[PDB]
Amino acid sequence: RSLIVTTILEEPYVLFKKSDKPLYGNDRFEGYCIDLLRELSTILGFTYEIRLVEDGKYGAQDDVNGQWNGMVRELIDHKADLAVAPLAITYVREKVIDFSKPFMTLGISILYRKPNGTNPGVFSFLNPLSPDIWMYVLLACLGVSCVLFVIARFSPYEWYNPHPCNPDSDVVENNFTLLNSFWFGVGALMQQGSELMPKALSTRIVGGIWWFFTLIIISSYTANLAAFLTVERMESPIDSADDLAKQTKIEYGAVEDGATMTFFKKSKISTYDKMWAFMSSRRQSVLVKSNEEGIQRVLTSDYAFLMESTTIEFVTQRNCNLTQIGGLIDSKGYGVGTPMGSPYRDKITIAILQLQEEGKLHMMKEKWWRGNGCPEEESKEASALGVQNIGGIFIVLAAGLVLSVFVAVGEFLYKSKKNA
Amino acid sequence: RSLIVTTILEEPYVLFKKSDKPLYGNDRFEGYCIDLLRELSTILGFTYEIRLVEDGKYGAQDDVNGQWNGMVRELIDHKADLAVAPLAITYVREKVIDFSKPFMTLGISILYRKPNGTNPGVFSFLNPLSPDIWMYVLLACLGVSCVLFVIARFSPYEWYNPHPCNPDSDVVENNFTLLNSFWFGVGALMQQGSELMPKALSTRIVGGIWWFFTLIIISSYTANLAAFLTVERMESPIDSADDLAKQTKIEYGAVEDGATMTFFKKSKISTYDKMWAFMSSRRQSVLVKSNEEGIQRVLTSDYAFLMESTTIEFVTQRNCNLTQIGGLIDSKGYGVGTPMGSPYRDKITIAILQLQEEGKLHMMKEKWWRGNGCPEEESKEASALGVQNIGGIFIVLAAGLVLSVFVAVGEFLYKSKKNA
Amino acid sequence: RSLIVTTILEEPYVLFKKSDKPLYGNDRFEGYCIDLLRELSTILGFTYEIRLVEDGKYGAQDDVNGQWNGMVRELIDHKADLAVAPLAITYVREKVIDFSKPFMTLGISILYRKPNGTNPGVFSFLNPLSPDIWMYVLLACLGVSCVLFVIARFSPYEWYNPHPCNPDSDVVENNFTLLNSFWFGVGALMQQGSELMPKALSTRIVGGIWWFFTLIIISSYTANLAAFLTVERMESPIDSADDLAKQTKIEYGAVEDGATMTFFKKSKISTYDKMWAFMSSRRQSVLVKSNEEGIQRVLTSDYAFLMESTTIEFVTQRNCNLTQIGGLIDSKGYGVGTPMGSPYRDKITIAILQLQEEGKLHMMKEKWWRGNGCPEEESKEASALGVQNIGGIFIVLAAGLVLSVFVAVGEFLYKSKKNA
Amino acid sequence: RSLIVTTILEEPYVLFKKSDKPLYGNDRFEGYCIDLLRELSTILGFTYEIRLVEDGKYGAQDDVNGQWNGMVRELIDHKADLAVAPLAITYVREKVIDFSKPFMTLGISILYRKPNGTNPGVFSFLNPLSPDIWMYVLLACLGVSCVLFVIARFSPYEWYNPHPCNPDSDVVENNFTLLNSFWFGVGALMQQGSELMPKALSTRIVGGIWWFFTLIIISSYTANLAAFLTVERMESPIDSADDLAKQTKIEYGAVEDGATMTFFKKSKISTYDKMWAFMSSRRQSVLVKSNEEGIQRVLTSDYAFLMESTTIEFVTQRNCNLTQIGGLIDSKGYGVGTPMGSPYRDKITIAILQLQEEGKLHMMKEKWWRGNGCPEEESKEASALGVQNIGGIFIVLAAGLVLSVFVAVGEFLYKSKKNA
Ligand SMILES: CCCCCCCC/C=C/CCCCCCCC(=O)O[C@@H](COC(=O)CCCCCCCCCCCCCCC)COP(=O)([O-])OCC[N+](C)(C)C
Ligand SMILES: CCCCCCCC/C=C/CCCCCCCC(=O)O[C@@H](COC(=O)CCCCCCCCCCCCCCC)COP(=O)([O-])OCC[N+](C)(C)C
Ligand SMILES: CCCCCCCC/C=C/CCCCCCCC(=O)O[C@@H](COC(=O)CCCCCCCCCCCCCCC)COP(=O)([O-])OCC[N+](C)(C)C
Ligand SMILES: CCCCCCCC/C=C\CCCCCCCC(=O)O[C@@H](COC(=O)CCCCCCCCCCCCCCC)COP(=O)([O-])OCC[N+](C)(C)C
Ligand SMILES: CCCCCCCC/C=C\CCCCCCCC(=O)O[C@@H](COC(=O)CCCCCCCCCCCCCCC)COP(=O)([O-])OCC[N+](C)(C)C
Ligand SMILES: O=C1N=c2cc([N+](=O)[O-])c([N+](=O)[O-])cc2=NC1=O
Ligand SMILES: O=C1N=c2cc([N+](=O)[O-])c([N+](=O)[O-])cc2=NC1=O
Ligand SMILES: O=S1(=O)NCN(C2CC2)c2ccc(F)cc21
Ligand SMILES: O=S1(=O)NCN(C2CC2)c2ccc(F)cc21
Ligand SMILES: O=S1(=O)NCN(C2CC2)c2ccc(F)cc21
Ligand SMILES: O=S1(=O)NCN(C2CC2)c2ccc(F)cc21
Ligand SMILES: [Cl-]
Ligand code: NA
Ligand code: NA
Ligand code: NA
Ligand code: NA
Ligand code: NA
Ligand code: NA
Ligand code: NA
Repeated sequence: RSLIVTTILEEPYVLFKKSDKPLYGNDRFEGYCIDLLRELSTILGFTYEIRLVEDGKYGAQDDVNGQWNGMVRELIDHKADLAVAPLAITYVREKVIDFSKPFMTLGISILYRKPNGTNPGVFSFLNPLSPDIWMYVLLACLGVSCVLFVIARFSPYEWYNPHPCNPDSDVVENNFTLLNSFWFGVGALMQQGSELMPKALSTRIVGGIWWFFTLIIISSYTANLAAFLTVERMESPIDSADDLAKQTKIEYGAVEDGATMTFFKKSKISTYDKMWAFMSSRRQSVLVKSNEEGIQRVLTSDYAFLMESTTIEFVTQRNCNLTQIGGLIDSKGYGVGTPMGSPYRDKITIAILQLQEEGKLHMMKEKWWRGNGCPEEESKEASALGVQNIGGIFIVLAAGLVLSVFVAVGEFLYKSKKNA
Repeated sequence: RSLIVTTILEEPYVLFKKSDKPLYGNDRFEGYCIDLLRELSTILGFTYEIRLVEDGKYGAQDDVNGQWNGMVRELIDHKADLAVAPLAITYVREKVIDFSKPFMTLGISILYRKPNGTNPGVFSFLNPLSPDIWMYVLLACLGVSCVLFVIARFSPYEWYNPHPCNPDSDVVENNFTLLNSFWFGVGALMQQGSELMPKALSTRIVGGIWWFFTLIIISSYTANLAAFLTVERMESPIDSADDLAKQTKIEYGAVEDGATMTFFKKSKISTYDKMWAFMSSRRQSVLVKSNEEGIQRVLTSDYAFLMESTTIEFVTQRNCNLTQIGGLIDSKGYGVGTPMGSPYRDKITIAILQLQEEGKLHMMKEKWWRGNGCPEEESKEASALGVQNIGGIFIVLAAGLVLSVFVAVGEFLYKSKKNA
Repeated sequence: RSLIVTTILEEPYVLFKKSDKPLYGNDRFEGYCIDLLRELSTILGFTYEIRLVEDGKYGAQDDVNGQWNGMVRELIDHKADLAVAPLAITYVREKVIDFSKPFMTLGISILYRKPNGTNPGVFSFLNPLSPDIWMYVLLACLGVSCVLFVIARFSPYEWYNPHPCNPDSDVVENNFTLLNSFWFGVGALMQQGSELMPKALSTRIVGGIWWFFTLIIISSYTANLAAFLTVERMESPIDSADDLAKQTKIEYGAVEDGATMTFFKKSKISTYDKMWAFMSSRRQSVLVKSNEEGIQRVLTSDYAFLMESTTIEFVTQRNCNLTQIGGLIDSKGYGVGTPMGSPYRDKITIAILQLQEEGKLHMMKEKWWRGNGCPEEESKEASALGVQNIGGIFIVLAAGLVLSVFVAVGEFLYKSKKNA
Repeated sequence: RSLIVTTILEEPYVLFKKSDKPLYGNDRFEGYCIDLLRELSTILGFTYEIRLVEDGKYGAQDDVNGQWNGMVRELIDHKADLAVAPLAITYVREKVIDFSKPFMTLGISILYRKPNGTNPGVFSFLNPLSPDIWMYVLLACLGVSCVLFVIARFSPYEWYNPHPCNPDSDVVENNFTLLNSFWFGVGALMQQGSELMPKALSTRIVGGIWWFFTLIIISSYTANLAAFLTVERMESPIDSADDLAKQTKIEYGAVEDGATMTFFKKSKISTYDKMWAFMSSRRQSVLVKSNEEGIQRVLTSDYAFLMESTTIEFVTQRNCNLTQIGGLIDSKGYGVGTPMGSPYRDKITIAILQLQEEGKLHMMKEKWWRGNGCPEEESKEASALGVQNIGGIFIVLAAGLVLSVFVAVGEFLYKSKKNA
């Protein structure tokens, strides 16, 4: 006779086909556990009739009397022959029904939003000093160079002889004009000295204190840039639950009374009870009621959702903003459910192991869990200083070579007006 | 018998549950002393049946009537059978009731605000070299340039032809005068070369060694400042009670008529009687009325709040800018009270010693005192240095320009005196 | 009945105790499978009574006689009652014996030597700026000095009196030639000033902007190198199997006639058949005879050793220069064997699922696979930089001096051609 | 009658007095528990006779029949009245004897050798580059400057006119002698350019490649010095057992079957079972048999001994090379032992609490646990670069100013021989 396969609606598992023809005859279904059910029926002979569970439930000790609702009800009443579905092999179900041997391995892992292209700025060289320090240095270049001008006109020792070769006199000039006083201050600031040095002691205390001011500015730029660039290099993203146990800034998640939330209750691993101390205290904010609303709260907030790995690897392949941070915490499996007795327990256990040696259970997971190929990495590595973080010293370079053409035209016109 | 348990309302010892439907009846509230009273009752038979004390006190002997208040009046009149609460084992209570053997150990310790590092000074650029090094560099410039003035006069090759711009002969002049030798030493130190370069070989060895000296000093300033900025290490001004006995800048704090104030009043230790000489003099300048009023004055005023040490370990893990400085000053203990003739003294004394070696007094304390955790050991991208960090190079700049005006006037008078 | 348990000698599964007096009798040895066989026996009645297999094999079907070897011959002849050992659930064994439901989960993964950072290259000084930046600076020197040659000829104030050493007039000469403008740009870039300083205002804006450009580039080189040297971050050349399918420089490894070599022989995946195209061609060039011989060739030769994933997690925590690259390739499992007609299949299937949810399969694995820990995340005081780190500045120095001889000969010929 | 005080030999507890007079009459004893026994007898009236335990044992379940050897034998047989001794209040003893209430609080803490004055060298500035790099730079200053000399004599474009003021000829000189070629190479190396720049393209490629070599040397000195100085600042010493659980380099200790070794057996704190995994595996090396041999193994090896806090605070005050790293792990206490019944249980419990309010139990611990005042700190803080780590640039400074006097004498003599 044709077997009765009691299954449930899940994705990429048993689904509905997108079509319109109303008379189906168990051809309305599609998914991983329908492609698995064809290949079990192929090598074991049987015909089958896919009849969904009416309760829409997997299986649960009802704990007032224990009527075992769901797909384990259809098996324990012998109303069903198979339960080809994601029917997880757990302890309380193995006593009342006979599973097959696993066709799927999962655990508990963490969803998180994928870290993206950090933009520290095109003008991000300007960060190691405060925005008033860059102003107070520029107001000290305009301040010292005016004090250089006043002192070098007033001190009698700067008024040297511009032609000492001929030992005569009557021509006495400073090299410190107003234009050459800013060029000392700009020149001494940029660590590359100008063509003109102070000659009097009163101007050698201006120049000698503008040189010490300049050392502390350039050294505290280089040492605070070293402090910025080595902290963001020392900063590594979270890649574990041992990481999540420490940062209370990144928020945890689970499902209301699921297999994940049950695991963190009965836990003596001592990382995960601290992860349960987060949940019992901060409940009704960190404890969402479904798998789909847990994805949305990662996608809105800074939320780290604790899902099973078979539906983390499904959502991550369909949403390149999402990632899986770490490894398997638990270790569970999916098995074809059978009632107790059931000569098809061993026949499917042989049949699953035959499809694993041939490699079909990997080709059926790649057929349903790939979806789209992601935009690859966009070179997500870093730490070499490039155009995206030091590339705004090229705008300032280009804006200084355009302004100098505006003055070179302006000097050519003022010289031409001088000829008239 | 349910054995009525008198109990006061304290945190994190006896806290209301406050989650749902407000009707339980002796399941209304939770905490450390209620988890303790469970595993006493689990080993020793009975049920909880807490009967929270009407008068909100622990117990004290008013001398006007010689009567007891709080809980230890409810013990002696046998209208309570236990006192499972933070009831401290004091001498005057031990003569009246009998205590069990302690379930917590504590003393007197000090709250102080956690060190911050937002005011490092205004000469905090001067830190990466010790003040012995900043003086030895200043004595090296005076040392080298006095060697340069001696060598360059004595060396025959520093005396040259001071006009090759017209080939005439019989002219012998040196460039290294006294002012021109200190300007080489200052100029070579500030990484910006002066207009004077040595010529013979001997001043090129004084010149070349002073250049290698200078690279090692500037690179050690830049690389120790780059260590000071990425690794922030804050230091508190006090780390004990004798260090806090000396600081009159930091004012103290304790509850008026508490177990802490009675310790310093009755003390004979030279530190703890000097510490009473402060807070008896000031007296409502440094004496708050409760524990919560004193915690706020650590947060608002400066402060030094002398309180019990289990209440500090509670508050230090909720607030992350409150820290415990020093160790325990007194040594006291919380014991479960019981009436004078009571079998439950010894039976709980055995029971408290049973949960300890099994480890349950520690695991309850890990449950009810731990909190957020304060995980701020990962530094932010250090700081944009402002006028709070470099800061005092704008002070020494203006101090060097005011000094330059006073030399320019002095060179203006020394020339007009030469005209006379 | 003691129920004779056949068992093979493996690590860290079945290890001799070796501490004292050599006479116990089925208490001689310890491990993971013996801790497992305890808590199976603790729940299910019986005592251990291990009866270690004489023929040191697991079981294989020689086709010449169709007989079984190892343990799974000792199961089918009912001369053993359990097989508590790493007996892998294979298809041909499942048709012959019945397995329990898995107590470990594993697959195929890759050993590779942990990345080292002792050969960063010889041009590893060039890393703190990206190769786009090293080209844009070279195009900036060509860009600025071609602007300097245009502006300084056009600016009327760069043309001056080129001998104030004798006051004679009617002489108009510029210092910014073509060779003298690239020497300003190279000189100002290398932080060491050339003998040419601009004079007008327009070349002082080209000069002053190129000085501020240069401070930001040299300070960003020094501060990103100071991040690269204190935070060592090593990268492996391979992190998967398809990245290792491409690298012909890295040769593979697997046991001859193992469960891993049979996977790649029978595969149809485009990567895992390309990976078989390598190691079937080479064949005793990349095929070791055991697991221990293959681990040594990762340590001595380069290597890529494809083996099981629980043996990697054992070896990766003993050696701290062996690492696991990539994830699991196959998916298999270790199941407790039992004979074909056996009640102990289902009773241990319930029992393995009982220790899992209580957490005992994880806590046994934490006991027997963990080791030293490899705690080398704290860096040593970084490195004295040698000819392995800076290194290639002695190459570009000698390449710049050999190029200088070829220009000096070319200037010697261009002068002797001018004599003709 | 006179009570019988059964005590044991311990330090600073019950000892022998250093004298010679043989007829004592319980005046041969001295220590903390003898000064405590005087003050208990003072306020409770009784006279006492100190009679040591003959077994020399504290107390132990003999576990073949349980004869309770030691000081608990003298109490349970009523052969003793008091047990004024460090008789620790533990669970199994409280059932068979009656302790008093504690006169002493301890726990479990860690001995370690105190970190001392680190000598990184007086010449410790020389560390950021390898000792062959400092040689290869000094051989490249002697190598380039000889290539400068050969090219500047051979290139026809360096032979300029040393007096271009007069437009005549016949005097043509280089400024690149052999002496001025080393002064370029030394001058360009020290980031402070000399008075002489190259004039030909063949010498501007030598100078232009010696300037790029120099930038990478000074930047990789400053960035590797920043890497040295920020790693030893990021390196903090161990101050916990959470620290000791990670470093497998620092070796643990305990006593053979003591109260400390028993605590790490029965431990679920999950830091300390890893600390027991160190002990069971590495036994007979990390597990010494007495408290005195554990002190010696800290004092010889890098060993971290787990002792009680009352004898860590005794040894640390007598040996300034030893320290206590962390806090109390366990929490125990010392009580006066009494048999069951015993009207002196409550009388001493009142008497101990009276001596605690007056503060005598702190004055009796300071009398016996101080010993010597330690040499204070010798300023054990750090991280400001001082004379002990950069002070060898002052020897090289002083050795260059002495060598230059030797050349200044040598130039004065060669000039004097030139006059002849
Ligand atoms: C890259 C640079 C390295 C190499 C170059 C080194 C250059 C050599 C010169 C170095 C001079 C440095 C002064 C040494 C003072 C040491 C004492 C001290 O630490 O504290 C005192 C500093 O009080 C002051 O006066 C600081 C003044 C700084 C500049 C003074 C000379 C100006 C430079 C002249 C230019 C020509 C000099 C050349 C020769 C004449 C007291 O201040 P404080 O407030 O108590 O600070 C601590 C408290 N706080 C932080 C919490 C606020
Ligand atoms: C403080 C300094 C910053 C500011 C100053 C910057 C100065 C501006 C000049 C910058 C020139 C730098 C060249 C950059 C090349 C980029 C490509 C690359 O990264 O790899 C290539 C480098 O191969 C080479 O050839 C490197 C040669 C370096 C010096 C070349 C010019 C000489 C200096 C001219 C002096 C006058 C110049 C002035 C204008 C003429 C290939 O090598 P690789 O082996 O594949 O390396 C990776 C592999 N490995 C590490 C694992 C081994
Ligand atoms: C930013 C700077 C880079 C660029 C500048 C490069 C500078 C030039 C190259 C310099 C090479 C230096 C050689 C040292 C090699 C190490 C050997 C050694 O340690 O022996 C001795 C050190 O010996 C010295 O102290 C040497 C002092 C430096 C020489 C100064 C010359 C300046 C001019 C040069 C002009 C060029 C000459 C051309 C002339 C025409 C002993 O020291 P120690 O045993 O280690 O001390 C014990 C403590 N410790 C072990 C704990 C650490
Ligand atoms: C004549 C020139 C020789 C001088 C040499 C100098 C060498 C060493 C000199 C000083 C070092 C010794 C300092 C010891 C500590 C004293 C504390 C102190 O004064 O700090 C005070 C200021 O700090 C200063 O003002 C420092 C003086 C700077 C002017 C010197 C310029 C000389 C430049 C030489 C050029 C070379 C010329 C070359 C020659 C050819 C701090 O005061 P405050 O209370 O914290 O203020 C807070 C203000 N607030 C409220 C706004 C926040
Ligand atoms: C694979 C790499 C190629 C090399 C081949 C490998 C092997 C070599 C094989 C053969 C040797 C080839 C060398 C050329 C011929 C030798 C003689 C000579 O130079 O001729 C003449 C032209 O002089 C010049 O070429 C330079 C002067 C003009 C400037 C040109 C742009 C400068 C950029 C270049 C550097 C960019 C770096 C900086 C960029 C920021 C010499 O005349 P001059 O006296 O020098 O100039 C006259 C001005 N003066 C009269 C006022 C004084
Ligand atoms: O056996 C089960 N299988 C499940 C399978 C899935 N699944 O996603 O395939 C889910 N779930 O949707 O979270 C819950 C399950 N609960 C179960 O009890
Ligand atoms: O009750 C005890 N008291 C002890 C006191 C001490 N003590 O040092 O005073 C020691 N000990 O010497 O390690 C061991 C002890 N063991 C005990 O069981
Ligand atoms: O629930 S099971 O059928 N038996 C228990 N386990 C594990 C021991 C890890 C596993 C591990 C992976 C599976 F696919 C199934 C199971
Ligand atoms: O009030 S007690 O029961 N007896 C006196 N003492 C101390 C001697 C320190 C201590 C010390 C710690 C406690 F927990 C209890 C007490
Ligand atoms: O050999 S099995 O018992 N059945 C087949 N499989 C897999 C489907 C992957 C797995 C996967 C993990 C196991 F632990 C066991 C098995
Ligand atoms: O062995 S006891 O008499 N009772 C148990 N405890 C502690 C709860 C920490 C303590 C703590 C400190 C003591 F001094 C005595 C004891
Ligand atoms: Cl008691
Ligand atoms: Na079953
Ligand atoms: Na310069
Ligand atoms: Na750094
Ligand atoms: Na009493
Ligand atoms: Na079978
Ligand atoms: Na730096
Ligand atoms: Na007792």
